[PDB]
Amino acid sequence: MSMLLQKTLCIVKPDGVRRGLIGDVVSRFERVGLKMVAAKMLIVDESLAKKHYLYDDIVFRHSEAVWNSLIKFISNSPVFTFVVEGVESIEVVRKLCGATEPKLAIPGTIRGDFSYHSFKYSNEKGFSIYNVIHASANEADAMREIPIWFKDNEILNYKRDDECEHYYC
Amino acid sequence: SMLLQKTLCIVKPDGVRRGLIGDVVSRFERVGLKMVAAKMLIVDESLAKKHYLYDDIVFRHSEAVWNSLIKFISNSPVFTFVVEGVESIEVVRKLCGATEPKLAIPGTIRGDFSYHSFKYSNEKGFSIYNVIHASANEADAMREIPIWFKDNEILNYKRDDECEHYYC
Amino acid sequence: LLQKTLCIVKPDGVRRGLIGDVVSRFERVGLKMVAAKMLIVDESLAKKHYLYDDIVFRHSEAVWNSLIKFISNSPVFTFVVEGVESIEVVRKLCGATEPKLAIPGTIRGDFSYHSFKYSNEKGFSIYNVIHASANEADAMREIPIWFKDNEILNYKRDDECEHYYC
Amino acid sequence: MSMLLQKTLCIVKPDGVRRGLIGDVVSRFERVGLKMVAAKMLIVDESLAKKHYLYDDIVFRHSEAVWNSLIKFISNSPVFTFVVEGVESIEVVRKLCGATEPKLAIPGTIRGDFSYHSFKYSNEKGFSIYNVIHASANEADAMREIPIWFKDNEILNYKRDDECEHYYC
Amino acid sequence: SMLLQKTLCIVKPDGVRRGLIGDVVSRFERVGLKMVAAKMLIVDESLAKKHYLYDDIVFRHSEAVWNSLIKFISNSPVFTFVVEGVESIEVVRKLCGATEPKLAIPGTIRGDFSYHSFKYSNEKGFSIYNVIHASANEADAMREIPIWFKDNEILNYKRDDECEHYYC
Amino acid sequence: MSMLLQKTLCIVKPDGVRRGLIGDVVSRFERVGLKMVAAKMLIVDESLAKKHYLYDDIVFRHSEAVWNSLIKFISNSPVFTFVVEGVESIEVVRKLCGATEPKLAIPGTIRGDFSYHSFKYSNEKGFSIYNVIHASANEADAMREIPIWFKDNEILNYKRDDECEHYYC
Repeated sequence: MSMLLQKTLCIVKPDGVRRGLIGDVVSRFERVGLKMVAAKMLIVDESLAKKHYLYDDIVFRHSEAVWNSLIKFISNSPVFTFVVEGVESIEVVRKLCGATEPKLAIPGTIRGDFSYHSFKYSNEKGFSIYNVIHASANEADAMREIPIWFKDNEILNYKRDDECEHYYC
Repeated sequence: SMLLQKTLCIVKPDGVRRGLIGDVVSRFERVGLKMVAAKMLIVDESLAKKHYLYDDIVFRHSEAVWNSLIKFISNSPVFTFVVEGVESIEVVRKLCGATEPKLAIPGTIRGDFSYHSFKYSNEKGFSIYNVIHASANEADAMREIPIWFKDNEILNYKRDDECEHYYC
Repeated sequence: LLQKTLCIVKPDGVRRGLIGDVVSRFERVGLKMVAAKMLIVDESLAKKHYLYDDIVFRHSEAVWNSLIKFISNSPVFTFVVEGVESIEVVRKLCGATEPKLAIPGTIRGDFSYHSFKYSNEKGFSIYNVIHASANEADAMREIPIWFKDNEILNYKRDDECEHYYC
Repeated sequence: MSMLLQKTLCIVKPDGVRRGLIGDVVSRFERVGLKMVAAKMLIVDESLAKKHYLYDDIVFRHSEAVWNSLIKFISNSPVFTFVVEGVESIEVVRKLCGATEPKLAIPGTIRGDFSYHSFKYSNEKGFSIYNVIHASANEADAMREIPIWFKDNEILNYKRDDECEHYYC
Repeated sequence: SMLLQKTLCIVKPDGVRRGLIGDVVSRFERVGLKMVAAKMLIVDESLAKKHYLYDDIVFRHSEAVWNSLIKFISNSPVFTFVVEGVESIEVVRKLCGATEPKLAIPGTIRGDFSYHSFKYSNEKGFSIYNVIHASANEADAMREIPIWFKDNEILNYKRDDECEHYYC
Repeated sequence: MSMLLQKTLCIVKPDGVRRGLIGDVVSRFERVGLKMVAAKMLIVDESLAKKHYLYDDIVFRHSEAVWNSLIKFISNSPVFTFVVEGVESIEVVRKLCGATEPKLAIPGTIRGDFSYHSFKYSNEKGFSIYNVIHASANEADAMREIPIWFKDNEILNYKRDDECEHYYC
């Protein structure tokens, strides 16, 4: 009904997966009242990694080296990918993940509570930052990212028992 | 000490119906604040209208805002309790986080357990459902507490960690 | 099959800041809180909850006295829990009366540990965090002692359909 | 590879999903060291339900009414299905779940902590037990159940960071 | 009182390398047991051979089990600590759960944090990795404690909840 | 060995110890990925307290009254002292601990989650602030503080199983 209802793509990254953090992550979203409407576990291949992190954009905004480092992090590695639905969910999910850099991420956030290392370190070592989770940055990103990971028939429609407390009935 | 305060907290109908009473109380016990009063009740219209004063809310907000506050809590279960400690009113405000769940910082009661927005609540014609009420300030705590609790329902006892918070 | 059962966070529970922890255990399995109040128990009220004639027969005057001394003039948190066969379920979540023996996972097993041998030696009651009504009759007796009829709430938890079925 | 290494099929049932318990459930398994090797969320149609709850198995072990109840409970309702890998994982998963009947499930298990209602009440009402989770009862069930929910390419091969502590290295 | 006991605990190298020290300590603090000593160290071969005595282990089990225990803890990090309480030895055994993680009941340390079996450990030629060690009985605690701690490393102090466990 | 790897001294103060908070505190550090590399529990004698809180250092930054109240809080009382290693750990530990004053300390942090009282109240009562934990303020304090509590051979070298997610491999 309302235009404020959004879906956002979330990925528990390989660092997160290998550390056994998928549950901890999902609970955070379930706990505030956000609804999981799709989920899959997969090994990401190069091709899919290249659709998710677009060369043209990442190179425009950062560098080819940053893009290489994102691709190497995620390619041929396991991820847990899911879609979260709710009132202004893109913004709220950004709020819950915390700052991109775990060193700066505030305690209480996913990144703040589960990771700590710094961009300065990751740049020195020539790796991407390992910051547990990806979340669609904004509306245009979510509209692009979701269909890359999910077919339309993998987006589920149902009611959480607490729906009336979040959407009103 | 003049610094010792009591504040009134209410787990609102949304927190109750969601089974969050325990979760909320633990947040306060865990920092070292003391529960000195508690009761559970269905709030009647008349009690609702005393907690949320028409003249106050209207002035600071509007009639639609007051009405939706009354509609939310009236004929609905709440868990009401009083908390004591050093500058407790402020501390409690800090633990609850911002009025608007969308903005409440993770780590806060509202940030961890709710998420929706004033923008959404204004569109649908409902109050924000933000889990908990806490007295915004001292004059409010003094007015609100006697509304929910008789003087003989406020407890005096020592928490075992009292020497760590009040000193001994 | 729907039942109400009387629970009390005892003064050790209250003084250690465990009210929330205890309440959460019940809310988490799906049980509904339908009454709550906090108070200082006076001897008068303590002697009604722990009946002399009952406890003396079943244990002794010393034991009854220790019970009375434990709660008299101390803070408790009392609440009523509702659900399908809740009395037995609450018993299960509390664990054995004796913390030493209570199984991890249970309220008593997780939050306390001392033994009956120790309490007999010191002349104190067992401090085991929580009271829960032992059976149907004890609850029908206990609830009215702590709560008036109008203090017992009727409402729907949002997860009700998962427990009572709708 | 040891013959003791097993995969088992788990489902967070519609009651668990509607209650926002997915994360809580997964965490319990990640926390002991079991490894998630596949996951998906879907609305279960009747035919998939009838593949998972086989008419002949359920009517042998129980009754036709119970089969219908099992089907009515999961059909047209969301589930989160995943596969767990580890040393003797089928037994371990069953221990983690606790007794089929939540009323009897020991505190500390998934069913013990997150549900409480009984068969007596389930029978009286005409509904299946709402017991949060399904886990494969034994090796033969796990072998049958997995390909029902997952294709071979959706089962993942990776190493958890704590692997050495569970499998040895 | 002769019911008051001290017991020796060790977060084994699997628990240390997995970051479980805090998780384990909390389980003990939460029930009311008191931490009265703590040290972290790399266990040298010689100290390992004092904690797991050849004669005891070979008699009950085998030389192969003993070797495996020594290889598990030698030149590896551990967190050792001593817990005090009313019948603490028994209570600590209960909180740890069964020696074999596969059988360890959920709610226990070993039941919540580990899961593999003796069958597997025996097949692979390794010690069971079961997170924690605790003295099995009073004789063992009396033996094991002075092996890890000097008398002056055992602390005398009051927990704030003392009166709920020891009485006052 | 990147120069960004740091060691920092932490102390659960007598308030945290007497309250049974040691476990909860250590967990916050382990959970983000920081490594414990030293630990001991001891009764602090007056002499040790004066080495740790330096008269001249504390007098010029606060006052004499404050130094006295720091000495009295810690002397002849139990502490649990430990060393944390990780990338830029000094800053990270300070982020996790929160503001010196519990009243202001933000929720999600050790101090904001476990204490609450104020500098106004502590000054008024004549006592130190009771704030659960001490962490080294900077590289220099850390360098000075560690050897006061630990001898060189009490600092341990080993790998956390998640090391590659934090340090890379």
